[PDB]
Amino acid sequence: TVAHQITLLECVGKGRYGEVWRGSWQGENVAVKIFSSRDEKSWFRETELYNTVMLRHENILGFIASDMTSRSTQLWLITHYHEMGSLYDYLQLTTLDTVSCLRIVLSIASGLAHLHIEIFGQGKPAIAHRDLKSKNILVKKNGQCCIADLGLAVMHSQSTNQLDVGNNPRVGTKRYMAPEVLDETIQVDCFDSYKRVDIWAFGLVLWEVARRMVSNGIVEDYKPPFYDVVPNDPSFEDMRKVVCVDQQRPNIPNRWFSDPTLTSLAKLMKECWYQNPSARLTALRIKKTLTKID
Ligand SMILES: CN1CCN(c2ccc(Nc3nccc(-c4c(-c5cccnc5)nn5c4COCC5)n3)cc2)CC1
Repeated sequence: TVAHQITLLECVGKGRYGEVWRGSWQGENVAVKIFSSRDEKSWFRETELYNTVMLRHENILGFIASDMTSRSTQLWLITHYHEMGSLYDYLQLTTLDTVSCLRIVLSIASGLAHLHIEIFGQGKPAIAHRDLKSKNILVKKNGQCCIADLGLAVMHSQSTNQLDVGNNPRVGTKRYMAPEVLDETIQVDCFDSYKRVDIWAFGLVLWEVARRMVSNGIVEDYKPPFYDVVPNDPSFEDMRKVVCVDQQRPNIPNRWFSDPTLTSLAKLMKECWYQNPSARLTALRIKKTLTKID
């Protein structure tokens, strides 16, 4: 396998996802994610999606191989290596201009609309991600991004009209959970519920990015969504009180209203955050609006 022709060179991150290494695949740099022993289901689900679907797009992390190897058993997922790393890390490294901000959020919208749309082709089922955040989006050398971490993905096919929810005890990152997830009101048998959860998450990511775009000499420091009202590693109950009971949304800095681009992005992210999931914009409507914005 690719794993047997692959040498780990250096650990570029460790956390809740497991570990990510820069590896050498017959000399070529690749990313190797080593799953936690507790997270076999995420490895199995991502491997399943990458191997069984035509999941190949500029704005989705490029799959090379999955592998099992001794070191106990380790489960590896081998992909394209993006030397700039995650959007989370990148937003701490730098501020953005108008072109850079729009290129990042349009590229995320394009990946997410590509996951959400069924293609009959060639083709692919509709896919909801269910754990979108700035830490599982990669920054590419051209300034576009790509979406990673499909281990919670849910699939729908119009031909069979069947929802494939998989079998993974993992739940989303608590900070990014939509209100319907947190108060357990989500309609688990309707595919559209899952897409709407991605739109809430995407809204928070748009907020994270937009804070870092400079306008009229002013920029915000990088903060995660709800930095002001929940602690690090917030509990399910911490989040439930903020989003379901108090019905709070991230604050729009006043300085955005002196910039045409940030004014349009403030409009967009609030229509991602309707408490009523049915009222949120779709990934395709977001893509179209971002293509028009200057
Ligand atoms: C300050 N910095 C900058 C960049 N860093 C860095 C550099 C390169 C990469 N490369 C990379 N390429 C592809 C995927 C991933 C990856 C993946 C990944 C890899 C393989 C399969 N599926 C997901 N998960 N995560 C990441 C990175 O962020 C944490 C979560 N990383 C990373 C960081 C670390 C610290």
